[PDB]
Parts: sequence; C-alpha cells; structure tokens
Amino acid sequence: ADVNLYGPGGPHVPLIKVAESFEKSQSKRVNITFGPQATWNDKAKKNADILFGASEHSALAIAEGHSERFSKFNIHPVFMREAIILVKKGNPKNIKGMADLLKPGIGIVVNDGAGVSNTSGTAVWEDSVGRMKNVEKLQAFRSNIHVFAPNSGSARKAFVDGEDIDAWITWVDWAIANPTIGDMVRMEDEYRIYRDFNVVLAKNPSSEAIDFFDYLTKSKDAEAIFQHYGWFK
Amino acid sequence: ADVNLYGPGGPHVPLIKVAESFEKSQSKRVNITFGPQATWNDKAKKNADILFGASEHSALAIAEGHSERFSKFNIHPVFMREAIILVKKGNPKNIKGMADLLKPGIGIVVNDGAGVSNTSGTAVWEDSVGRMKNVEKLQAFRSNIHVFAPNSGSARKAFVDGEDIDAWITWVDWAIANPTIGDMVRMEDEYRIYRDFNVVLAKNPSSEAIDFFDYLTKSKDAEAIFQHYGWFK
Repeated sequence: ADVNLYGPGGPHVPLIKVAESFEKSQSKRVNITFGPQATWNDKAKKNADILFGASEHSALAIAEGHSERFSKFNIHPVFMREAIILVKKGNPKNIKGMADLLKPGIGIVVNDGAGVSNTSGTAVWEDSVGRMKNVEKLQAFRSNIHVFAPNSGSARKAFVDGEDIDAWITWVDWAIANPTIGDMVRMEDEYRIYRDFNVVLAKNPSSEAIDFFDYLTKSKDAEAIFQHYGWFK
Repeated sequence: ADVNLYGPGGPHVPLIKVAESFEKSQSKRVNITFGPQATWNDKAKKNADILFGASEHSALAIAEGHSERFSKFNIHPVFMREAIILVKKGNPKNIKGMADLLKPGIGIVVNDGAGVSNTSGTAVWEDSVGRMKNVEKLQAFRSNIHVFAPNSGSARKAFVDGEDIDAWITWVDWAIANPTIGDMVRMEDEYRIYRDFNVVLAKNPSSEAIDFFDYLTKSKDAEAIFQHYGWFK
C-alpha cells in the first residue's frame, strides 16, 4: 500500500469504507491495520503514515510510543460520538438509561485499560456516573460492575458469553456496526459522554499520506460514511 | 505506625488531618505515604493496609499492581469533587469557564498519564470539552494545550514557571489546599466533571486497619475535614 494507517479496532469499519471510496476515485492504495496496539506496534514503527485514535487520552498514549515520527501536539480531532449502553437483544430488563444500571441484579461490563492497555473507554463510566453528583449512586453502579475489560474483544466476549451481563458501556459506532450482538440504549442527556476519532500525520509525510489525511479529515464523503455509525462533527 | 495508607499526592492533605483526628481519640498510629506511585510502590508491597485513590481509573490501575492483597472489586467510593480551572492570581485574562479556554492566546496545562503514569486527571479535559458537542471546539481547546503533564508536580511546575500558561485543569481540592499558587474558576454546569476519592482495604485486614477504614469512610468527622477542600458525598 501507498498509505498505511494504524489504530485501535472499532473505527476501522468506516475508515476502511473511506479508504475504499478514496481508492475508487484515484490510483493510490490505502491499508488500514487495526486492533489492540500490541498487535501492530512494531509494524507501525516500520511504515506508519498516520495513527488513528478512538479517544484523546488513548491516542496520546499510543502516539507517545512513536514520538520520533508522530507528535502529540499534532493529534487532530475529526469526529465525535456518544457512549451508549449495549443491552442484550430485546432489552429483557427494560433498561432506559444509566439510572437503571443502579438497580439490584444488573451486571455491567466497562472498559478500563488498567494501566496496561491503551483503550479508548477508560474513565467513561466514572465520568458519566459522576455527573449524578451522588457517591451512593457511584457505589451502586460500581458494585454492579462484573468486568473491567482492557480492550474491545475482551469486553465483547464477556458480554456475549455472560448470562448475568446485562450491559456493556461502549460506543455508539460499535453498536451500529454490530447490530446482531445487542441493542443500544442511550445515556441520559445529563450523563452522556462524547469522545473523538482523531488522527496524527507523520513528520515529513509523503504526498500520498497528505492526500489521504486531507480526504479523511475534511471531505463530506468521509463525513457521510462516519455519520452512518453515529459519528458527527 | 499501626496502619499504613498509600496513594497519590493531593488527597493526603485532608487524609492526614483525618489520621490526626483519629490519633487524638484513640491509641493507634496511622501513616499516610503519598506521591506518584513509583515513589512508594515497593514500600506498599511490604506493609500497605489500604490504598487510596484520586479517581476510579487511576485507583484500578494502581490496585492491579497489588492484586495479591487488594481486589479491584473492593475499591470503595467515599467522596467526590469537581474539576476546576486554576488561573494565575488575579485572573488577568478574565477566564469565566471552559468556553474562555477556546480563545486565541490561551495556554493550558492538562494532566494525562500517557500510558506511563497512573494519574487521576487522565481524560478529564476531553470529557468536559466533549460535552460541548462540537469538534471545532475540541480542536480549539486542544490547540491551546501547551503541556500534557503525567502527574501533579510536573503540571504545577509548568503552571508556575510558564508565563504563557493561563490555566491548569485540575481538582478543586488542590486549589483549596494551595491558594497562594493560583485562583479557581468553576467549569460550567453543562461541562463539569466529577471524580472520586476511594479506598481499598487489604485482604485479611488487621483490626486497626478496619477501624481506620470505618472512621474514614463513614464518620461525619472525616466528612467535615474533606468537605473543607470541596469534597462531598
């Protein structure tokens, strides 16, 4: 490929469609490598043109591992989206928002990198629940957390395999890309958390990398593809 | 000491006063060790009774380093407080909230552990600014960030020493404990972020550790001391 992007699993779904749209219109090829950082970090050292991220803090931690080529000051927000509650198909417990997750008998999976994996969802649950301004509510929610998952795959597995798991706090774009796995319930306005999709272009970038970066970050075509998955500007 | 607590710098100010209050009323001695994890981690391995935290995600990452004695499922929220904007004494740029930090010429310090330090402030700024639901606002704020500091001391130093730094996104309890260093400006209701003070008691705890844990977590005396610094239940 002429342009190589690396980043976490999740945003690769619209990003690949953006790459495909770009490839239909001109001659350069664009490769999207995705998944947990550890699965591709050494390959990114060899040929990454752009690092993409699924939150600000996770992108910063990842980019710091590549500072020779990517500057933390050059991480560029492009789109954003809301966190959601993924519930089992049919919403059997009739969950209507974060307040319902405080009830007895509710089992929750959250994402937390735990200082060992750079994952986008770290601190989402505490920031949403903290806006309830009530420590007994924070205690109730936390006591219902069955799994603190370090990445997307482990959280998905805990949700799918766990009959006692009723909710996974994750991203709207994941739910839209995976509609057979669970249904989505929005967080209440007052407690909603939004994080971005970002990119950082390598120092001394190739003309091909610049072209793709411009298309992805500024095109209405790219915006429309990402909007399908709940992303917005 | 009969009871040893370890945790980040910051909450040690009220925590020590709670320890002192406890020591005035009974015979056991309580030691509070505080600062960045790396400064005390090996000592906590030898004699920690309780680990205290300054957010949920940072406490989880720290406790995971001591899983043999402390369970992530037993981290207990006790108090919470709001993030604030620390401005230079006299507020020379007349900053009134997060919206003002989007202006040209504003220099900002934020905390971000960057995957190398377990610090409480990681992801606060993105979660506050994200509630503005506008990616151009996220770009404007991010472009004004001069320093992504991995811990409290480095952020404080950047703020104090940097004539171009107008704001440090930090905690209300820090500002109240350090009133000669800067003045505090609240975030707007819509964008405010609140995180907790928590503790986890060791497995097979001593009677002395249990007693202090109960006093700290449930006493109105402890609540009043922490309330002085902006903490609430």
